[PDB]
Amino acid sequence: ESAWGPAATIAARQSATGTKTDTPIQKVPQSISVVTAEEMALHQPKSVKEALSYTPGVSVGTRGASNTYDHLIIRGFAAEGQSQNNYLNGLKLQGNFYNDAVIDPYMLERAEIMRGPVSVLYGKSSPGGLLNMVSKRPTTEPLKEVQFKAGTDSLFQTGFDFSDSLDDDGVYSYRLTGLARSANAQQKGSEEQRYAIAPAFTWRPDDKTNFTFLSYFQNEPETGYYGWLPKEGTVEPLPNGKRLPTDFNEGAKNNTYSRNEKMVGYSFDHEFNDTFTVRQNLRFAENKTSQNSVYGYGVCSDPANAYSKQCAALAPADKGHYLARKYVVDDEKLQNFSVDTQLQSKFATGDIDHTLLTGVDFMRMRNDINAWFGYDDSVPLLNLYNPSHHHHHHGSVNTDFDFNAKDPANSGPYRILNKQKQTGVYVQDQAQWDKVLVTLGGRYDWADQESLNRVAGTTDKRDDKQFTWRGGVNYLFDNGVTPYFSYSESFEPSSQVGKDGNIFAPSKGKQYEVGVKYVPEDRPIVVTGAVYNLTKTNNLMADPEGSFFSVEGGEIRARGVEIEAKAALSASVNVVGSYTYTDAEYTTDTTYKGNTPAQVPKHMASLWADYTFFDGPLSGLTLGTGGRYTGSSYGDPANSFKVGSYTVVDALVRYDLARVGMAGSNVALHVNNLFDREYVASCFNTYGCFWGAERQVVATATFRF
Ligand SMILES: N[C@H]1[C@@H](OP(=O)(O)O)O[C@H](CO[C@H]2O[C@H](CO[C@]3(C(=O)O)C[C@@H](O[C@]4(C(=O)O)C[C@@H](O)[C@@H](O)[C@@H]([C@H](O)CO)O4)[C@@H](O[C@H]4O[C@H]([C@@H](O)CO)[C@@H](O)[C@H](O[C@@H]5O[C@H]([C@H](O)CO)[C@@H](OP(=O)(O)O)[C@H](O[C@H]6O[C@H](CO[C@H]7O[C@H](CO)[C@H](O)[C@H](O)[C@H]7O)[C@@H](O)[C@H](O[C@H]7O[C@H](CO)[C@H](O)[C@H](O)[C@H]7O)[C@H]6O)[C@@H]5O)[C@@H]4O)[C@@H]([C@H](O)CO)O3)[C@@H](OP(=O)(O)O)[C@H](O)[C@H]2N)[C@@H](O)[C@@H]1O
Ligand code: NI
Repeated sequence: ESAWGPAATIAARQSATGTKTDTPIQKVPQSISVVTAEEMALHQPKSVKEALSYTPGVSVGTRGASNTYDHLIIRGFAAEGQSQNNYLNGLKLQGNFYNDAVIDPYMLERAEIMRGPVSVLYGKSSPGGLLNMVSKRPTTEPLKEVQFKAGTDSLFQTGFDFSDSLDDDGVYSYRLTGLARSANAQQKGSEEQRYAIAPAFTWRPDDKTNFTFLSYFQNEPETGYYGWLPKEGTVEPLPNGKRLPTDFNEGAKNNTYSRNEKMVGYSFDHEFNDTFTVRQNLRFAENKTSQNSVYGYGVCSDPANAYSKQCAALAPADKGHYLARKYVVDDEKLQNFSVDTQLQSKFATGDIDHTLLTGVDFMRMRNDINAWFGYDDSVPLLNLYNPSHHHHHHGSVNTDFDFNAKDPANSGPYRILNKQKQTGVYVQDQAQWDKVLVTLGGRYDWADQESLNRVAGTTDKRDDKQFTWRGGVNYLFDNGVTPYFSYSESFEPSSQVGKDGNIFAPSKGKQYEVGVKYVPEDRPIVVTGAVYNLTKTNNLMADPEGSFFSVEGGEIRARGVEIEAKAALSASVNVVGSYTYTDAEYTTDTTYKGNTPAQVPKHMASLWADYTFFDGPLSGLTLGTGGRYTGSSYGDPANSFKVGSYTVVDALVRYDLARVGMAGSNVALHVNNLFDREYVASCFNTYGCFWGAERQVVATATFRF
C-alpha cells in the first residue's frame, strides 16, 4: 500500500504527509488520520469538509450547512483571518481573503489530516492543524466509470472517472476525472453550481522513475449561502418566542458568489540507486472569486449595532426583532507557485538503519483584491417577526439590493495587494534501531510578506526567519501496539499591524504528545489513541489601554485526548469511530482568559458501521449507518452564551448491480441527518450563527464499464 495511492481497505497503513516519506502510520510520531476514497464513496460527501465528519480532532461546522470553504478547526485552532490551511499533494493551496480554493472530493484518492505543529516539514502554519488531499493518479488497471446523482433541494450531478494506459507496458498512462453538479442551497434563494475536471498523465520510463502531471480546473458560477444569523432566532428564541426556520436567508435576492480555479503541476520521483531517491512536487495556480453579498450582522439590539442609526430609530423594545445587515462586493485574483524538492538518503550505521530526508521548499502567492464593504445602515433592515408557522411551510426569498452606486457615507472601498513568499530548508532522519524507531528533524523558514493598500497607498512588509524542529520516538512492538510520544513546533506569521505601524511578530506552536497505535499486521484494522498538550504563544490580544490596535504576548492552550478506530471486522462488516476531548483555554489574554475559544466543542464523537451481504437473496446488499456527536460550544469570545450539543445520524443502503450483468457497478441511497434534526452548528459571535444541515437524501447510480 502506497502513501500516494489506494488503500485496499478503509484502513490505510501508509501515509507520507507526516514525514514526507512513505511510512507506516505506526511508525509516525504524530496523530495522522486518513480518510480513504472508499469511505468517501460511502457517504458521498459534498466536500472534503464532510469526508471528515468522523475523524477526531476536527470540527466541521464552523459554518453549518454552508460549503463555500473547507475551513476546519483542528484541535481548537484554525488559521488566522478565517483562512483555510489546506494542502494538495504536499504543496499548500495558499489563499488569501475570500480567495481560498476547494477541490471536489471525487477528484481525490485520499484526504489526510495531520494534527499538531506541522512546520517541521511544511513551513508557516496554524498550530495543530493541516489537511492534505491526494489527487487521483492513473490506475494500474483500466477504469471507466460514470456517475449519476439526484437528490433533495434539486441535487443533480453527473461525473466520470476514466484511467487507462496508452502502451501495453504502462510507461504511458492517464486519468480524467470530471463532474457537473447543480443544486439548491438549504437557504431559499441560494444555489450551488460546480463544473470541474482533473486531467492527469503519468510517465514511467522505468521502475525507478515516475513523472506524474496533475491538473485541476474548476468553475463555480454560484457557491451558495455564506451569511450570518443572530443567536436571536436560532440558538435563542426571538422576542415573539419564535425562531427563524433552518432555511431562512437574510441576503439580497440578487446575492451572487462565484469562484474560478485553474492549477497545473506535477509530482515527480526518481530512484538513482540503493541509497538515493529524489522527489519533486510542483504546482502553479491562478484562482479567482467575486461576489455581491448582503450578510446579516446581528439584531438591532446587539452590542454590535450600538452605533447604527436605522436601529436607534426603533422603539427600545423592538430593537430585538429587527436584523441589521451589511454587504460586500468582491473581486480577487491570485497566482500561487509552489515547489518542493527533496532528497531521500537511505543508509545504515551499525544496526542503525537511517532514512535521511533533506530538501528545500518554496512558494510565492500574489493576491489582488478589489472590493467594497458596506458599513452600518449600508443596507435596509429586516424584520424577523414574519418568520412564523407559515414559513416552516418554507423559505420566502427577499428583494434585490443596489450593489452598484456605493454610497460614500455607509460604505467604503477596500483594495489591497497581498504578496507572500516562503523558502524552507528541512532535514529529517528516520532511524530505526530495531523495534526502536526514532524520528527527529528540523526546518528553517524565510517567511516574507508585503501588502499594498491601493487606497492608503501604504505598503506593509515583514520578513520572518524562523526555525522549527520535531523529535519523536515510536516503540514498534510486534504484536502491533506502537507506543509513541513526540515534541513538535510550528510558527505562523501575522499580517496585522500594531500601533507602531509594524507587522506583528509570528505566533508559535509547542505541542507535547504521547499515545499508542495499533496497526496489527494480520487483520485489516487500525486503532490509534493520543493525548496532547498544544500551546499557541504570542497570540494577539486587546491592548490593555484599548487602542483599536491589538497587542501581542497573548497565549492559548489546548490539551485533550483523541482516539479513532477504523477496521474491517469481517468481509461484510466495516466500522469507523472516534472520540475527541478538547480543552482549549486562554492562558494569557487581555479581554478573554479562562474562556474557551468559540466554535470548539469540548466533546465530539462518531461511530459508523456497515454490513454487506453475500448470503441469501440479499446478496450484494450493503446497509450502513452511524452517528456524529457534537457537544455544546461557546458562540463567542466573551462566552456570553452557548451553542447546544447535538447528534446527527447518517444511513446508507447500497446494492451491487452484478445480478444484472453489471459487476462492480451499483445503485445507492444516502441520507444525512436521518431524523432531520434542527441544530445550530455554531456561532463565532452573537451575530454570527449558522443553522446546521437539514436532512438530505441522495440517490446515486455509479456504473463501471
Ligand atoms: N516572480 C513573479 C512576481 O514578481 P514580483 O515582482 O511580484 O515578485 O510577479 C510577477 C507578476 O506576474 C503575474 O501577474 C500577471 C498579471 O499582472 C498584471 C497584469 O494584468 O498583467 C500586471 C501587474 O502589474 C505589473 C506587475 O508585474 O506587478 C507592474 C506594472 O507596472 C507592469 O509592469 C505590469 C505589466 O508588466 C504591464 O501590463 O506588471 C498588476 O497590475 C495591477 O497592479 C499594478 C501595480 O499596482 C503592481 O504593483 C498597476 O500598475 C496596474 O495598472 C492598472 O491596471 C488596470 C487594469 O485595468 C487592471 O485592472 C488599468 O486601470 P484602468 O483605470 O486603466 O482600468 C490600467 O492598466 C492599463 O493602462 C496601463 C497604462 O496605460 C497608459 O500608460 C502606459 C505607459 O506607462 C501605457 O503604456 C500607455 O502608454 C497608456 O495607455 C497599461 O500599462 C496596462 O497594461 C498594458 O500593458 C502593456 C503595455 O506595456 C500592453 O499594452 C497590454 O496590452 C496592457 O494590458 C493597461 O491595461 C492601470 O495601469 C494594475 O492595477 C497585476 C495585478 O496585481 C493582478 O494580478 O496584473 C499574471 O497574468 P495574468 O493575466 O494571469 O493576471 C501572471 O500570471 C503572473 N505570473 C511575475 O511576472 C514574476 O515572475
Ligand atoms: Ni519576485
